[PDB]
Amino acid sequence: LVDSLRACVFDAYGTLLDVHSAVMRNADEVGASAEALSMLWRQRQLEYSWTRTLMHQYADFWQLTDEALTFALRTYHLEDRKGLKDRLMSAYKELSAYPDAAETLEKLKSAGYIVAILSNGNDEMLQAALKASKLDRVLDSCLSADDLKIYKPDPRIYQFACDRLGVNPNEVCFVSSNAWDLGGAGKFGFNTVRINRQGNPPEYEFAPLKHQVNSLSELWPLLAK
Amino acid sequence: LVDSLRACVFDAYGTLLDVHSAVMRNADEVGASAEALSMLWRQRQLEYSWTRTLMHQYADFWQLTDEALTFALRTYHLEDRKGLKDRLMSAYKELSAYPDAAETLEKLKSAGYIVAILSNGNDEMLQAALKASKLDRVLDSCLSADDLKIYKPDPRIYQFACDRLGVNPNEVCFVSSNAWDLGGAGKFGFNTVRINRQGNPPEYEFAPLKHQVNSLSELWPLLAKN
Ligand SMILES: [Cl-]
Ligand SMILES: [Cl-]
Repeated sequence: LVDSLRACVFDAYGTLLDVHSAVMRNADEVGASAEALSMLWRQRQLEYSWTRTLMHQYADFWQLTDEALTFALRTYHLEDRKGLKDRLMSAYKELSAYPDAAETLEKLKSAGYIVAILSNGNDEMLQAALKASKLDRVLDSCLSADDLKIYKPDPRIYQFACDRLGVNPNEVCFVSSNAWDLGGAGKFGFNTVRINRQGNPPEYEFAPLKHQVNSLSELWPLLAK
Repeated sequence: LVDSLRACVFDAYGTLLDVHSAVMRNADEVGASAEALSMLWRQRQLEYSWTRTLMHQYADFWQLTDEALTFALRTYHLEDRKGLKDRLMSAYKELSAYPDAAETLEKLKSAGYIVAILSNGNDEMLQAALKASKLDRVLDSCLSADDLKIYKPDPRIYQFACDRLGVNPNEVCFVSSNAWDLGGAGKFGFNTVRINRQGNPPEYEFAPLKHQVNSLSELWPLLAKN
């Protein structure tokens, strides 16, 4: 209503964790298609999450990441799909965190916010990435779409966060770099803040943002209690 | 695929209609980003259709096409987005048919099949494209997502086709170039045939295809009746 925020709920893949880094770290082994491969990998991973939910054929996020990567490597006819695939999936398992993630989650946790992740990622892949990047120690809760077998932006995933954290939608500040996820969270009723790193155009305008910043570290002035 | 089939149900955008022609015909006006622009427009159009159904914020396919193009034009920071938008939307309204589309639908209609389209596209945009390409005369029925306000691959849209056409799922041969649409249709229970023109890798393998061909013309030996 007037002084309401109790919880900062973060997206993982694209917001706290850098999805470009799995291919970036291996770009020389991939060759000059690396950027195109990386974009195709990401678009199919997300496509599969959406279409499989619509058609009621769920599989977990690691499996979709794998299928999307296989499809992308095949599309680009790469040499040594197999060794390349192993390296790229290992890099994905421990996806690099954005440089300001750890510090800004610490700062929010110290201001006394419930600090949580809400992610499409299943526990195994998510916990592996959060452990490697040290983000797991600065979280109250990490909530997985794999508990529901239903992906974002179905409202039941945002409802899961509310129910687990014991908060109402208007007591949540929902932070994401993914416009579709901000669209679903905003429609659902979270207060949404976009991390817009590259000044990408607006989308999903029927669910306006509360705020937009260009880095995680700009969340702290904004959310300082 | 044994013929106790009563209906051939076709995807429109990507299968009968060439989604690439809207930018290709205006590539000089767009400049060197034309292909990357074309790919983003298409990807976001489809993204919008999936995510809006998942979050219960339907809008029609023309609106999504417009929003996706506006987004793609801004992403590429294009000069004269206003003029380009008008040109590209007009081109989309009358997308080119693939070369074998009209003739193959006529052969199928001659063999006594119900020949129908089942499309995400709303009637206004789809009818314009169908008329411009003379595909109108080779069709029994044109079914739209806009009737139910629910996009593919949600099973209710495939069920809508069964309902309107008076057929069971297993009496349908469902034809598409879009792997997600074949996945949805196949899981629903239609007999699925992929048009894979460029030999793209397989996807959605939990819903196997009945057949794959590289051209709509190849549907003729697959479906011709005694
Ligand atoms: Cl970025
Ligand atoms: Cl093609």
